[PDB]
Amino acid sequence: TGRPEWIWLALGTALMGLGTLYFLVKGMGVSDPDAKKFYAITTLVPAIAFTMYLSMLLGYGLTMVPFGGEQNPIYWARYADWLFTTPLALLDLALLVDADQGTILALVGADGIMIGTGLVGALTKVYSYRFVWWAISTAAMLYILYVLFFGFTSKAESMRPEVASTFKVLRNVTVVLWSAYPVVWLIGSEGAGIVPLNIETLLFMVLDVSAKVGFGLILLRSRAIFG
Amino acid sequence: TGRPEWIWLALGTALMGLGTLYFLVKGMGVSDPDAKKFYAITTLVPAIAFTMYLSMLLGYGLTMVPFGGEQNPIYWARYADWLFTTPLALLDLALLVDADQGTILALVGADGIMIGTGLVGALTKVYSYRFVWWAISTAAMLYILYVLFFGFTSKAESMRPEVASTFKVLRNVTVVLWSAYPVVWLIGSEGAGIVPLNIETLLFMVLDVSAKVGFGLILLRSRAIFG
Amino acid sequence: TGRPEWIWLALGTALMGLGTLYFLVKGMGVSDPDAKKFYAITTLVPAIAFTMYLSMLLGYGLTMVPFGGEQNPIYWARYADWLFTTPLALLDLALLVDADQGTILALVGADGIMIGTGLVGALTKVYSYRFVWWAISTAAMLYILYVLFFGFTSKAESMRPEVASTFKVLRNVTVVLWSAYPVVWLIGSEGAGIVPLNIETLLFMVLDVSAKVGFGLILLRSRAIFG
Ligand SMILES: CC(C)CCC[C@@H](C)CCC[C@@H](C)CCC[C@@H](C)CCOC[C@@H](CO[C@H]1O[C@H](CO)[C@@H](O)[C@H](O)[C@H]1O[C@H]1O[C@H](CO[C@@H]2O[C@H](CO)[C@H](O)[C@H](OS(=O)(=O)O)[C@H]2O)[C@@H](O)[C@H](O)[C@@H]1O)OCC[C@H](C)CCC[C@H](C)CCC[C@H](C)CCCC(C)C
Ligand SMILES: CC(C)CCC[C@@H](C)CCC[C@@H](C)CCC[C@@H](C)CCOC[C@@H](CO[C@H]1O[C@H](CO)[C@@H](O)[C@H](O)[C@H]1O[C@H]1O[C@H](CO[C@@H]2O[C@H](CO)[C@H](O)[C@H](OS(=O)(=O)O)[C@H]2O)[C@@H](O)[C@H](O)[C@@H]1O)OCC[C@H](C)CCC[C@H](C)CCC[C@H](C)CCCC(C)C
Ligand SMILES: CC(C)CCC[C@@H](C)CCC[C@@H](C)CCC[C@@H](C)CCOC[C@@H](CO[C@H]1O[C@H](CO)[C@@H](O)[C@H](O)[C@H]1O[C@H]1O[C@H](CO[C@@H]2O[C@H](CO)[C@H](O)[C@H](OS(=O)(=O)O)[C@H]2O)[C@@H](O)[C@H](O)[C@@H]1O)OCC[C@H](C)CCC[C@H](C)CCC[C@H](C)CCCC(C)C
Ligand SMILES: *C\C=C(C)/C=C/C=C(C)/C=C/C1=C(C)CCCC1(C)C
Ligand SMILES: *C\C=C(C)/C=C/C=C(C)/C=C/C1=C(C)CCCC1(C)C
Ligand SMILES: *C\C=C(C)/C=C/C=C(C)/C=C/C1=C(C)CCCC1(C)C
Ligand SMILES: CCCCCCCCS[C@@H]1O[C@H](CO)[C@@H](O)[C@H](O)[C@H]1O
Ligand SMILES: CCCCCCCCS[C@@H]1O[C@H](CO)[C@@H](O)[C@H](O)[C@H]1O
Ligand SMILES: CCCCCCCCS[C@@H]1O[C@H](CO)[C@@H](O)[C@H](O)[C@H]1O
Repeated sequence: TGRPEWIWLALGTALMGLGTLYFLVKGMGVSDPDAKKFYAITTLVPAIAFTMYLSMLLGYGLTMVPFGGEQNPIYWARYADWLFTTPLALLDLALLVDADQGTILALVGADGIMIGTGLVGALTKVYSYRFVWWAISTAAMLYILYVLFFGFTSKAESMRPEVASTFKVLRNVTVVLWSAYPVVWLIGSEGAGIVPLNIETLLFMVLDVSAKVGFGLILLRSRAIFG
Repeated sequence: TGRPEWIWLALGTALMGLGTLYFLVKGMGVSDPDAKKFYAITTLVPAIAFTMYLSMLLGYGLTMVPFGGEQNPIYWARYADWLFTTPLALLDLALLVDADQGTILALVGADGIMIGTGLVGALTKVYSYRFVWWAISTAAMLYILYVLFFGFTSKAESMRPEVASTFKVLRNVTVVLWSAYPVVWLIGSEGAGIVPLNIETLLFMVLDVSAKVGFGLILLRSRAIFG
Repeated sequence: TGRPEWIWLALGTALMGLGTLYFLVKGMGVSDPDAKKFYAITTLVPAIAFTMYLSMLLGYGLTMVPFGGEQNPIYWARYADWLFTTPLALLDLALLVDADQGTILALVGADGIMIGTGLVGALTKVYSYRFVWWAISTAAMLYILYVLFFGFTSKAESMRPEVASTFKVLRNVTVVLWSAYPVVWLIGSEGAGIVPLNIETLLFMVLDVSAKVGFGLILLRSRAIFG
């Protein structure tokens, strides 16, 4: 406890945790080699989100950064979580659409830069600089979203209707959800202090649980994952 | 020198080093594309263990963590070593058994969580919390071992007898050896101080050399690695 | 500004940045699945070099290390950059030559050790030790270069002449360029202070831009990347 946002963290820890248990149980005895990958990728996302949120609740994933003439509390664990989970979500989309290795590598590369560059931004002591990294990170994201919206859709159009429509849903959700992140970051205590850490944490929480549990639900409950 | 455990560290450095030289020399001119992978994975394990142990001997891989109302010496390099070496050992087992990519990804994912979560546990300042991470890490391990014992055996049963029996041996050794780690950690200066750092280091040393040099010996000296 | 080497850093940031824009634009609408990988790998190298150089210019990728009875400025970001970019360059060479997965894994493994071990060397407080890690790192490099010069050439000899000769060029450039790194490091402020940080930074700059932009140019402007 202590920190006023501890509650959104513990709630997030709980949801990632149960979300994992459920996906695990649901994938129990699934032999389809293709479904397995989908289950392994999707189940690993919340499992990681769980460990990271718990680190924020317990205090480990929290550090202090001086900028703006003050010591600001920065949750680095969010980045460590995203670093490993965004690529997996990208893999799910790639497997569903049967993307070229070349484009998978670019997206993954684009993603690592986005999170890494975003983490650098969060830990920068010169207020003004935080926004530069936020722009480099956001540009990287637009590149990923641009390719997922156009390139992948075109790819999904060659799969059977169940796959095509499930991808469309997953596609619309990732574009909307992902674009919300740089916004919250910009208005939260890491960029402009237009919003308090308390709210900043609640937003990322809902944004995080939707992207990892919801996304998993949408995909795993469709037949789209079966060869 | 200095630290009373320097000797187990230097001895470990020596053994990882010679273990690498030997595996390297032994793999010299091997054309079998399958044997090569086995040699590349197995030879890389001690090569990494070498660099990490040397970092502990020289002092770099040693840090201090306050918990229990004291500054405890923590060898983080052990974790950095394990982070990269456990996945490789898992790859060896997977290649021997011809595991599904989906299960390879889950194990690797399970493994990163195990070591990462274990490293977080080692660096936590709130004594009580160290044990929580130890449980999350140990649960992750049981998942890996459960899948390697049942899932893989079943897989090996479809390979020729040389492969089947070599896997059985490797399987029995990893289960026994791996389960020893969380125990040493629990009774060592990182959990309950039932045992001194001096002994704690000697145990991990023997546990480490057996798992990386011994395991490599067992596998590399069998015909099991040949297509 | 401030640091006397800021200029070589900003110039490097600019060149990596433009080098990326150009490779991106050049790869615009390329359908050849093989060419795409080549473009994705090659374009990602400078994109990462860009983010890292910018971190050095802005000051983030700069830290201070005490050794020799003084606080020496150490640019860790160089290592973080190399950690991700050398493996990619290795992948390009591997794809051009169609290397065995086993050898790809060994080189990548050899490379991570080289950079990691080199980073450890840069951050070591005991002057004398810095040179030990420099030797372990350099040995790792010789292993990579030895395999790229002999093993790969032999491999390229089985491809069509355009591929064979482009590889020869790329091969000669990586051997010469890569061997220059441990030298600059040895004579620069990180090893023997025979050369000032100012020059040390200018050399790595030219060495870096040549290896990432030049290399990319040579490869991407040849037909060698087409199946
Ligand atoms: C697997 C996955 C896909 C990839 C994951 C990336 C991961 C593996 C690696 C990163 C690389 C690593 C090997 C390099 C680490 C070296 C290590 C020694 C340095 C670590 O520090 C870097 C951290 C920053 O730490 C900072 O935050 C903490 C917590 O808040 C602080 O405690 C710490 O001090 C901070 O350090 C920064 O500030 C220091 C400031 O010190 C002093 O501070 C005072 C005021 O307090 C004054 O300002 C002083 O100034 S003065 O008075 O002296 O003048 C000032 O000195 C600095 O000294 C430090 O240097 C530092 O700025 O951040 C890590 C950031 C990220 C992870 C790195 C960049 C990653 C890049 C974007 C990745 C692209 C990867 C992509 C995935 C490619 C995939 C390719 C495939 C193969 C295809
Ligand atoms: C490639 C491989 C498979 C993956 C490898 C993972 C690797 C790449 C990445 C980790 C991610 C990275 C990008 C984020 C780094 C950000 C960086 C700025 C922070 C680094 O710190 C994190 C370290 C902890 O450092 C701590 O230990 C050192 C050494 O002992 C200390 O010097 C340092 O200070 C410590 O920092 C902790 O404590 C700080 C405390 O500061 C103050 O301390 C005082 C007392 O001393 C008081 O307690 C103060 O309190 S108060 O008074 O102010 O109130 C207190 O503030 C904190 O401030 C710090 O925040 C911190 O708690 O640990 C890193 C841990 C691990 C590596 C991260 C979690 C990883 C997760 C389990 C990985 C799953 C990966 C799996 C492999 C997925 C694979 C997916 C595939 C694609 C399929
Ligand atoms: C994805 C890619 C391919 C792989 C990338 C590797 C990356 C993911 C992971 C590294 C692993 C990580 C999980 C472990 C991190 C734990 C963390 C808590 C520790 C981090 O510290 C390690 C840093 C060093 O930080 C140091 O530099 C900064 C900046 O300058 C300092 O601020 C910091 O303090 C430094 O810490 C060192 O010094 C400390 C000293 O403290 C005190 O200092 C005073 C003087 O100032 C006195 O000397 C004190 O002495 S005394 O008085 O008390 O007696 C002294 O205590 C120490 O306490 C610290 O312990 C430390 O020495 O470095 C990270 C180095 C590298 C990245 C790790 C080794 C990596 C290895 C070679 C990798 C092989 C990988 C290969 C790629 C395999 C691929 C396999 C495939 C699956 C096939
Ligand atoms: C954990 C699940 C998901 C879907 C995480 C997504 C995170 C992002 C898209 C983060 C993007 C960032 C940008 C674009 C710039 C500001 C820094 C961020 C890392 C928050
Ligand atoms: C380097 C070679 C091997 C086989 C290393 C294995 C390490 C483990 C199985 C470590 C497990 C841990 C657990 C289960 C919980 C406590 C923290 C540890 C990381 C020690
Ligand atoms: C970013 C582009 C390239 C080609 C980087 C190459 C870097 C090296 C070959 C670095 C080698 C090192 C050695 C051999 C020993 C000293 C420490 C270094 C990391 C500089
Ligand atoms: C704390 C560790 C959490 C690890 C989570 C791993 C995600 C595992 S998904 C699981 O993977 C199996 C392969 O092993 C498939 O056969 C199953 O169908 C699938 O559901
Ligand atoms: C310090 C750097 C240590 C690097 C260790 C790399 C392990 C290399 S194993 C070696 O890989 C070759 C492919 O290159 C195979 O052809 C050989 O049969 C096999 O034995
Ligand atoms: C800041 C983020 C920078 C990201 C850089 C990614 C490198 C992308 S190369 C690009 O990849 C496409 C697949 O997506 C191929 O179809 C194109 O032919 C090729 O040119």
